Amino acid sequence: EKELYEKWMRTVEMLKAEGIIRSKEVERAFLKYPRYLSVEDKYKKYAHIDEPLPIPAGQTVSAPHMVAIMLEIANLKPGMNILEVGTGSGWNAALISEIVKTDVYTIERIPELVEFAKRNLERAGVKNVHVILGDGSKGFPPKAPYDVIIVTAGAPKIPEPLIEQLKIGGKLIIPVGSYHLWQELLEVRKTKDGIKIKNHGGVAFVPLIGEYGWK
Ligand SMILES: Nc1ncnc2c1ncn2[C@@H]1O[C@H](CO)[C@@H](O)[C@H]1O
Ligand code: NA
Repeated sequence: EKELYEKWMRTVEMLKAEGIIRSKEVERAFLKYPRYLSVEDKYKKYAHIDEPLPIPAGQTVSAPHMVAIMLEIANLKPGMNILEVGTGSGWNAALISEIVKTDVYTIERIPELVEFAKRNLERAGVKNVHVILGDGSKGFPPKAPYDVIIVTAGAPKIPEPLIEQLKIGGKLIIPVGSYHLWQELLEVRKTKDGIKIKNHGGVAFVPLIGEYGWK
């Protein structure tokens, strides 16, 4: 326990020292919710290593540095209305909730993972994260519009529904690529002057499967 946390603290210090974690907000979220709380027992021993890890149903939880990079790009603030597409283990959602101090909506298409995430969240005492079973490539109309939409699965293109559901001045962070498993991390800003896109380099995420994702 405290041992796992000590290794985690070292990982957070490393991410901070190397300029990956750049804000006190993201630093605080990482320190409150260590990744070991979101993986199966057999992988907890590796939760501090900056590498992706497997989770149930053939999916994965991203490497700590990638989760940090995406949260920093999001420039999250308390009170924001955030939608995460691809709950997985629930780790990222927990982190987001610690930063925005309010209800966070996250969508997962695999029933087994919806259960897995809910259990992890409950065990960690999280209450503001709301896990919904469904096809997140269609976003989540009930609580739109969103300040930021963070997609943790790779798409073949930018899903229109996610753009429609963004507040003006908001942004969509999503991996887009012509390969199911190898993508480019895009920061899609919905500005008063139109869509502005910043490419943040190559990444490797599981595919976003759905009506507006991969078949
Ligand atoms: N259309 C989708 N909606 C919600 N979650 C999805 C979708 N496609 C893939 N995922 C999920 O993305 C998660 C990645 O963090 C995986 O657990 C995967 O099942
Ligand atoms: Na996660």
